Amino acid sequence: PKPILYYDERSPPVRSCLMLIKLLDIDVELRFVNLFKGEQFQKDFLALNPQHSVPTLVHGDLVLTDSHAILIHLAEKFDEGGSLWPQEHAERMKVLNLLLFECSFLFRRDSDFMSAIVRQGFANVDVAHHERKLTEAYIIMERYLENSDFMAGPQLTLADLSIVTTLSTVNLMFPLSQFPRLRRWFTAMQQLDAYEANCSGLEKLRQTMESVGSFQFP
Amino acid sequence: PKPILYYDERSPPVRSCLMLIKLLDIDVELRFVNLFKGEQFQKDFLALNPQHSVPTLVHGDLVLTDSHAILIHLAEKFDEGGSLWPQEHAERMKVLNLLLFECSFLFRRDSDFMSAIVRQGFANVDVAHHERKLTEAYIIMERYLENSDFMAGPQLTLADLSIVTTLSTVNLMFPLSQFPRLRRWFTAMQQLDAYEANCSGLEKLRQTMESVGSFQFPSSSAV
Ligand SMILES: CC1(C)CC(=O)C(SC[C@H](NC(=O)CC[C@H](N)C(=O)O)C(=O)NCC(=O)O)C(=O)C1
Ligand SMILES: CC1(C)CC(=O)C(SC[C@H](NC(=O)CC[C@H](N)C(=O)O)C(=O)NCC(=O)O)C(=O)C1
Repeated sequence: PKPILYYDERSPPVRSCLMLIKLLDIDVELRFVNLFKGEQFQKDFLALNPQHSVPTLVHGDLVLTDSHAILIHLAEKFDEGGSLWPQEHAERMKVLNLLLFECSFLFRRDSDFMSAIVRQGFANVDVAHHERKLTEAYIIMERYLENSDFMAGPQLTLADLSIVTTLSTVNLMFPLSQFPRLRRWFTAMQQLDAYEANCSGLEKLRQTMESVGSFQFP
Repeated sequence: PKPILYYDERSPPVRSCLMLIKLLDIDVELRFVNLFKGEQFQKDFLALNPQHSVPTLVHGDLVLTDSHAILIHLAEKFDEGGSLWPQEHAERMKVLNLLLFECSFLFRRDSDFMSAIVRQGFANVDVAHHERKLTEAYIIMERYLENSDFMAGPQLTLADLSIVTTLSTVNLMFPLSQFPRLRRWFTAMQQLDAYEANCSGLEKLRQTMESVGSFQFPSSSAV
């Protein structure tokens, strides 16, 4: 049966999966779960994913509850022989390493920041604190890009898809003007056909944040 | 070339790799990085890992900066065809899925709690808040173990090694009395020879945390 993606396109890790679906032309059935209404706490979704998180993928009997597992799974089933998830071990480990960096460091810090706005109101967030945490992520990715057109090497991989959606979200608040490699990479990413799938949810997140946080992004 | 593991055994994700190294009898050179003295900010280590995090593995010219990639890399190179990182696609996806649960949810929440203690002192931490966050993680893992007999399936996998080190760290603070499957599973993990690689760093974490946080964990909590 075709895969099913439970999703809220405001979420960075959802948008990474939407970009891969568009890049690989995967026929998928989308099911919207409204996180700001708490629809992730509906009893049947919680039964499916007790982490109450999106993206969640149901593909046959397989239930994946993390965008990085979904990215890898979809590339393995639908892009065998592709370069997005390279077959050579050392290259695949480098892509895996950067996907985990996205989860563990970039997304963690952006999520901490944005959740603080949601839950405290923008005016009550220590923006300087989060600016330092997130500028440090920028600095790290700028080094990752030294002598490398893309995050994990010379070609576009799953790591770029994961990182670009969160990066574009950080960039709602903090500009890339100080990071030339990272700003050129982001411009290049924005020229992908598949980047179209990031646009709609990023703007929806911008609008939802500004409403719930009682503020406007620079 | 022999793998080099930059490590602080107090760190849960370090201990998961140490468990795999002992379980597979991998010869690895250990290089200590004292997180509580800020040695992860020495210029040479930042050059190697700009996230200034342990575990960091150097194996040949491959540099891995996340425990879950290290676990997968070491299983592929030293447990080829094994069942820790299974070859069947759906089974491997389930292990990967739970490795990411440990990264995204359990460790995130345990790290947030313990970092708050380090930065604020235990008496200034909203312990009730973190108790809610972490008990929710217990509930989730109990549900996983209601469906299977290990975290990602019927056999031991990398997911159990990743999850048990953080589980044991959470359980320094919060008891497992109300969680029978998780107690049964935890007791089974404690029977593995490889669990020795978790016991020592866990105790050092307990002692350092009590010093820095000016508190004591409830001795009755730990299983
Ligand atoms: C305010 C903001 C930006 C806060 C967020 O964190 C997100 S992302 C939505 C979130 N999804 C995950 O946390 C999955 C992370 C995994 N590592 C992965 O799939 O990669 C989510 O579902 N939250 C719902 C909840 O926790 O109840 C966001 O969209 C809004
Ligand atoms: C107080 C406590 C428990 C806080 C912690 O978070 C840790 S773990 C040490 C930490 N390592 C990582 O964050 C790696 C996470 C990756 N997803 C992975 O490898 O799996 C670390 O190195 N911190 C140093 C720093 O950030 O400066 C801990 O040990 C202490």
